[PDB]
Amino acid sequence: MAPKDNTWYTGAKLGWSQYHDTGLINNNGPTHENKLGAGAFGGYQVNPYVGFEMGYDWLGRMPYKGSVENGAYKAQGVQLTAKLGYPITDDLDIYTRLGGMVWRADTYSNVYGKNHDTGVSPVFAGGVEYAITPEIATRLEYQWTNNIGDAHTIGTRPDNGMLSLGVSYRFG
Ligand SMILES: CCCCCCCCOCCOCCOCCOCCO
Repeated sequence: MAPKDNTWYTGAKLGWSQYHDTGLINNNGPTHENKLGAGAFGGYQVNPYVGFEMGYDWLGRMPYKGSVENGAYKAQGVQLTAKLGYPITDDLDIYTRLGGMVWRADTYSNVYGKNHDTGVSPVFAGGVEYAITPEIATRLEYQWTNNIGDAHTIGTRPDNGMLSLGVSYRFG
């Protein structure tokens, strides 16, 4: 049950990412990592199979071990994607999103202070959308970015996936 033919929708999501990066010195510094965040998205449906959406997401590193040492991590990004779906039932859609994202990571260190980073990256998602009612739908989605990137020195990697639950309102 995708949104009706030339209509708009909006929504919000809560996300979790199990590690969107990772650090190290021989010698270990943190123990493992968790990021939690949220995001908002809006889109336009063209027909039952295709829509286009815009979203903004934010992720924050969650505080959890000591052993001296580390600090704050925040990521944010605006994305523009084409959403391709197929109706499995009258209520359940399966879809993928493909497009691009402009992001920014802001770090912090006690030694080094504040640092930032910027990027442009392809984004991909696979998910399920369930129409509770004709105006309210929930989504279960896994989003990933594959990373290649221009820079430094020479590129290697690790951005990882984000899992999320969302709700959206359809202005039919
Ligand atoms: C993958 C890149 C994103 C490309 C998608 C952009 C899609 C843009 O078009 C969306 C449709 O928006 C058009 C509506 O405006 C019509 C208003 O009413 C007309 C006067 O009565």
